[PDB]
Amino acid sequence: SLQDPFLNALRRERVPVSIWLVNGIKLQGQIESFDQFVILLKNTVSQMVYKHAISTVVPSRPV
Amino acid sequence: QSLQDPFLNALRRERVPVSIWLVNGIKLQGQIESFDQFVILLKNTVSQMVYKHAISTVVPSRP
Amino acid sequence: GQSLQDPFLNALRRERVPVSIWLVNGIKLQGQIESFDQFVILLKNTVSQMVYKHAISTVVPSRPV
Amino acid sequence: SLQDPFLNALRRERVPVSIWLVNGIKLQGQIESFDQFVILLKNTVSQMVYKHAISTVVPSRPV
Amino acid sequence: QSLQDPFLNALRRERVPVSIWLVNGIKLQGQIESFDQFVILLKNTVSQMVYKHAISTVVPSRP
Amino acid sequence: SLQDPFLNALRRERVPVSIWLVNGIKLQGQIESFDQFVILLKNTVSQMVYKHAISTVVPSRPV
Repeated sequence: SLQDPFLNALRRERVPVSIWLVNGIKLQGQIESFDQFVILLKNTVSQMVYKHAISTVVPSRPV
Repeated sequence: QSLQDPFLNALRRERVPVSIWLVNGIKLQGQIESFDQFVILLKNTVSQMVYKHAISTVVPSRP
Repeated sequence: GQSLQDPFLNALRRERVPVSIWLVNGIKLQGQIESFDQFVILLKNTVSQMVYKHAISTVVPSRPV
Repeated sequence: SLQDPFLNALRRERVPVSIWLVNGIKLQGQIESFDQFVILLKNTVSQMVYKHAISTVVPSRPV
Repeated sequence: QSLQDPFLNALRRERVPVSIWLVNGIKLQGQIESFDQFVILLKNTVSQMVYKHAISTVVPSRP
Repeated sequence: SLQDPFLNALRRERVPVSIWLVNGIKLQGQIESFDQFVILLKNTVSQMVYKHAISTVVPSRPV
């Protein structure tokens, strides 16, 4: 798995990401947590995003 | 299972109202009655069955 | 895993409750649940049509069961 | 499996069906053949349809 | 297995031009070079990898 | 099976790719790495792309 170190680094370092969804909508926030199926995106509000609904995870700055 | 399950369980036991957004953009509302590997039973006017595969985000109305 | 789908659909079926089945594309199907398996739901209306679970967003009863 | 007898009888009896796609498009034709993942829709032209792209299979007449 | 494989193989061996419609409505064109459980390699000006999960229909330019 | 040699060939040769998403948005960059579920695409930043959201991976130069 490359997924787990990619997300885990962005979570340890508290990097602001943009999570684009498969319908077009972008979301922005810090990655509070994740597991095999979902990512907890902690923003103004902490929301759970299903990976199946995600197209790409983009760090706002080069880490 | 180690983020998704306790997130959805905390919501279910505390009976917190949630916004469940589908991938097609619609926003369902209500309280989580129960959930398994595939579906979430969401209760409001009736108990409706929502397939996880059709959900983008789950948004708790309080932390 | 199965625990919940089968009892939920069976309750509607046995009680012949009219359901709205919403598709992920926003189209809404209507009718009675005639049967189901792991992947499909047969929805009886003017005809018995086969609906793929993968294309279903929500199953919504018409009356509070 | 309920799927196999449903499709098999529409094929044996050569019933014209109106398959539906998860994007909106409807296809019409007879079911020439199928397996676990695809259905062969025989029309003016034969085309293989992936089930994952199908929402519903609707017979044009009550069989 | 038994419909999808020999269909995509007869297309590959006979080098028949096909139309691969995606679920988003785009029509890719070209010849099947190879395929496994998940992807189809479609050759035209280059060889592009098309994920089956994103395909609605495969339409051969001849029977 | 075919994915790996395809992506590895693009990666090793550092061939720029267009990755089309199922929503029709096109991403661009180099392939850094990939696992069973994701492709790390390096452009201005290293972004993680979910395979489930990809329709087609397209090279810019014929291999």
